[PDB]
Amino acid sequence: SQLHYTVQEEQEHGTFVGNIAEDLGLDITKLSARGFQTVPNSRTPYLDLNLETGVLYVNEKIDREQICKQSPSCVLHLEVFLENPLELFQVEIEVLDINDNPPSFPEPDLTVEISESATPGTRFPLESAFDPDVGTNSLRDYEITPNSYFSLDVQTQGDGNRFAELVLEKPLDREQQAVHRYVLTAVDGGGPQQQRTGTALLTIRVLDSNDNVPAFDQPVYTVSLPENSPPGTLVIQLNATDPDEGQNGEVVYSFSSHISPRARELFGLSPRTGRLEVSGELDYEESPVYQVYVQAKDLGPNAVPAHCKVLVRVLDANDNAPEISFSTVKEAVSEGAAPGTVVALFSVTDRDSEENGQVQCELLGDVPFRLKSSFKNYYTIVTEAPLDREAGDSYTLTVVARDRGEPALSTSKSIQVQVSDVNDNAPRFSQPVYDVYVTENNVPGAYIYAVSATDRDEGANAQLAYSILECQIQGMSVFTYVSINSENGYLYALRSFDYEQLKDFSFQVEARDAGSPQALAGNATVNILIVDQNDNAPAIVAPLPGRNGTPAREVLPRSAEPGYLLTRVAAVDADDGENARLTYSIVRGNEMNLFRMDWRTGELRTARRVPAKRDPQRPYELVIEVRDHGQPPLSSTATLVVQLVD
Ligand SMILES: *[C@@H]1O[C@H](CO)[C@@H](O[C@@H]2O[C@H](CO)[C@@H](O[C@@H]3O[C@H](CO)[C@@H](O)[C@H](O)[C@@H]3O)[C@H](O)[C@H]2NC(C)=O)[C@H](O)[C@H]1NC(C)=O
Ligand SMILES: *[C@@H]1O[C@H](CO)[C@@H](O[C@@H]2O[C@H](CO)[C@@H](O)[C@H](O)[C@H]2NC(C)=O)[C@H](O)[C@H]1NC(C)=O
Ligand SMILES: *[C@H]1O[C@H](CO)[C@@H](O)[C@H](O)[C@@H]1O
Ligand SMILES: *[C@H]1O[C@H](CO)[C@@H](O)[C@H](O)[C@@H]1O
Ligand SMILES: *[C@H]1O[C@H](CO)[C@@H](O)[C@H](O)[C@@H]1O
Ligand SMILES: [Ca+2]
Ligand SMILES: [Ca+2]
Ligand SMILES: [Ca+2]
Ligand SMILES: [Ca+2]
Ligand SMILES: [Ca+2]
Ligand SMILES: [Ca+2]
Ligand SMILES: [Ca+2]
Ligand SMILES: [Ca+2]
Ligand SMILES: [Ca+2]
Ligand SMILES: [Ca+2]
Ligand SMILES: [Ca+2]
Ligand SMILES: [Ca+2]
Ligand SMILES: [Ca+2]
Ligand SMILES: [Ca+2]
Ligand SMILES: [Ca+2]
Ligand SMILES: [Cl-]
Ligand code: NA
Repeated sequence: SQLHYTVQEEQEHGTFVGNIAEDLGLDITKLSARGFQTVPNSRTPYLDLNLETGVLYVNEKIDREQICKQSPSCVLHLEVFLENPLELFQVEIEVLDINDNPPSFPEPDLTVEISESATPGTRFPLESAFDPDVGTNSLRDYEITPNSYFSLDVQTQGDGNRFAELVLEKPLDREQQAVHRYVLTAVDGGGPQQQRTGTALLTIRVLDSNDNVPAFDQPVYTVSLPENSPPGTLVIQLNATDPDEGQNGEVVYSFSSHISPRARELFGLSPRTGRLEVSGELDYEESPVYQVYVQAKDLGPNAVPAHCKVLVRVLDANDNAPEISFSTVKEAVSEGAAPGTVVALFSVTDRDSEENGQVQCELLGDVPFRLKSSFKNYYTIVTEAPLDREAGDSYTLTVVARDRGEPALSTSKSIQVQVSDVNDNAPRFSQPVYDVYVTENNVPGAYIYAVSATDRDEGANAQLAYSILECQIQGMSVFTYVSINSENGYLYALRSFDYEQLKDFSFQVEARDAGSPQALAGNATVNILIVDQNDNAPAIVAPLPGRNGTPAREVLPRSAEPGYLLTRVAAVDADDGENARLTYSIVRGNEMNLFRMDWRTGELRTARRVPAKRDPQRPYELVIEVRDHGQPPLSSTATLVVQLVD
């Protein structure tokens, strides 16, 4: 027949399986005679048959998962036989499955990826666990640690196969939590029959998507910089936040097309740092404030640009020095132009602003001009005090304009004002009065003297012409004696002067200047004094001579003594001084010192008596010399007759 038994797996060595002999009705000891034996090819290492008793034992521990591997039916087929008579028997030992194996996952560490943009209700398949046992001891269910985000959907397909699924219950946000960690378990149907459990650690990667745009913490930024800030100066460090992952979170900055081209020139913006710096010259005088239209953009797909605006206020700095500009200037200023006469006009500018653009002026020199201002920054240069061309030839006026910044800026400009001349000085003569000494009987048409004169003014106003002012001299005109060279001022004699008739005269000589508005002139006086010269000869006036060129006869008494006075000779000279001094002498007529005559007087007196002489026929006859003491010395002589009457 069919012999049947049932036994569990993993039974101990020696476990009772079944008594073949008893189930077949053959007594214990008759078995040995009949050749009770196991067919050789049907022997299994798992079963050992005791030939003496007919009882089956487990010989090697049976592992159902090793012999059948998930087969629904696990039967071991053995065969036994007896001899005389021959009897063959099939023996089926059905192996039963026990829950000695838990379910297991091929990957104990599992990772599934989900976009943070996943719609709830979406399902995400999962690794199926494997339980090598069969039937009620195989895979029974999946469990996930309780959470809000995911649930488990277990589906059975018939086929006794149970595989799992994830169910997203709520929307994910990678920006809040990008990694989720849950425990995944699978349990079998073991209910010591008890349940076994398997595990897989579950990790959700949350995928990113460009669901955030770059964000400026302000829509408008305002920064103030000083003008002339050096290129490279930090304007502002812009910042557009994007918490996304990777390129979706990388931001790049640029200028929006709204920006003015000028600001594009003057500003540079590093597209990756967002640093906005100066790349030109900030000229407050060109514009005081600039608009920078910036846009940021993330490098993810479907990128949407963000915007912002930086307003740069330029601070004014003192970088423009004042400029001076004369409207009109004149160099022609008269000396007699009263104080207040205008000489020049000018205006000042400073293209700065605020206190940097205010200008104050000073005139340099401590000179006879003042600055006057009606409207500020419009000026006049005027005369302070009266001018004197004779004291000031020209002038150099330098104006200095200086602004009210720090550092202050100053400019200077010079104009030269030439002092014009007026005929306001009268000529003066080298001397108030001159002394001219002229020889008697001089040369007519001769240079006798020279006069000088000087005038302080300029050119014509000091060009001199000389004159002899008309007067009267010896009953007629003064031009009869002297003429003046109207250019040189020379005094010339025109006639030979006779000291005896005229000896001195005086004329007022004049010098006029070439004055066009009003001629000016001065005068002086010249005294012509006349040297006397011995041109008159002396002549005797006493004693009076005879009729017709006949000597004077003065009687000497021969009866007379030494020192006896005869008479005195008097002469005359029309000259003056040593030219009319008079001395007297005798050359011939005296005999051995018989007579004597005085140097100055001309007195004849006897030196000695008349020895050896008594009224001789031939009387004595002297010759007397009258002389003056000038050069040339002139003389005149006379004859005397001394007759002897006692
Ligand atoms: C540009 O913008 C970014 C983002 O706004 C600024 O990042 C700032 O960075 C500091 C320093 O890393 C952050 O402080 C951090 O705090 C955490 C505490 O959670 C700490 O773990 C870190 O060690 C660090 O101390 C700060 O939160 C963050 N600021 C903001 C508003 O998020 C960056 O500073 C900006 N740069 C410029 C030049 O503007
Ligand atoms: C020659 O020059 C003298 C010096 O300038 C003249 O003297 C002046 O004469 C005026 C005319 O009356 C007087 O008012 C002034 O007081 C005089 N000046 C001085 C300094 O005393 C003089 O008049 C001139 N001669 C002539 C003929 O005109
Ligand atoms: C398998 O084992 C786990 C404990 O590790 C249980 O939670 C489960 O019910 C089954 O007994
Ligand atoms: C898998 O393993 C975990 C521990 O990692 C158990 O807690 C669970 O019951 C299953 O046996
Ligand atoms: C008068 O005459 C005498 C001579 O008689 C001269 O010597 C003198 O020089 C003057 O002419
Ligand atoms: Ca087993
Ligand atoms: Ca088993
Ligand atoms: Ca199992
Ligand atoms: Ca998000
Ligand atoms: Ca994102
Ligand atoms: Ca982004
Ligand atoms: Ca400037
Ligand atoms: Ca300026
Ligand atoms: Ca200035
Ligand atoms: Ca003058
Ligand atoms: Ca003058
Ligand atoms: Ca003059
Ligand atoms: Ca004479
Ligand atoms: Ca004379
Ligand atoms: Ca004489
Ligand atoms: Cl004369
Ligand atoms: Na849930």
